[PDB]
Amino acid sequence: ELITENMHMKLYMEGTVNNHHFKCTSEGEGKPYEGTQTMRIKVVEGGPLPFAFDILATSFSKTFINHTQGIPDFFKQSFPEGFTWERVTTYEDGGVLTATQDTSLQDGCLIYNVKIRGVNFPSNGPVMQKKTLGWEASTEMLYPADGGLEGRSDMALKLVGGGHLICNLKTTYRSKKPAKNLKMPGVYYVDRRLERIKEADKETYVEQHEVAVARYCDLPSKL
Repeated sequence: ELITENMHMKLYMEGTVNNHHFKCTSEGEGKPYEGTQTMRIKVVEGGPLPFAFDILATSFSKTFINHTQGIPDFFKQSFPEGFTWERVTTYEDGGVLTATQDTSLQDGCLIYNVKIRGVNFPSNGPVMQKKTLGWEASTEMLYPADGGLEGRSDMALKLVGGGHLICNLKTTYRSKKPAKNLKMPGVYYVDRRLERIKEADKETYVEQHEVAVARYCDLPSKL
């Protein structure tokens, strides 16, 4: 009941990447049970950013994942209190983007607050040279650990000229609701696409869409 068929989102983000300070705000809507969502994002301080906006894409929403097969949904269960996430994204060319997030709910609106710290992005690498072209589809594996959920994913960033730069995501999701009141899932997987829909003014405005579906392994087992 707290999480309905159609929901809105509002976000505030601040941080630094290679010592460059910035702030973003965003507004969006989606369908939490269908796993679809759109964010319209503005860089409101420190624009235009000296790095590829793509490295911020995963920091803009776990309530909008279609949890199929009765998978207990840690995120939707966490309301009204909400949940937090803390992530480290490690790029294979050295860049490290750490992000911490709070998810709350007010007036049927999801409210996100994000803090970003990015360090060691190579100055001649595609992030700092802005030679990136968005993300391939990815799979996250989630599993219970110490009363929260851990997630892990490798993602591939498309590059001008056709190659890819890969990064690995390690995430800790923690509920603000007490353990008493939560049914934990076992190991499961979330497949997703994160797509750039529009950009304006050298990525000071960005529209991004995600579709995400959770599943167990659907393959036959001999055990």
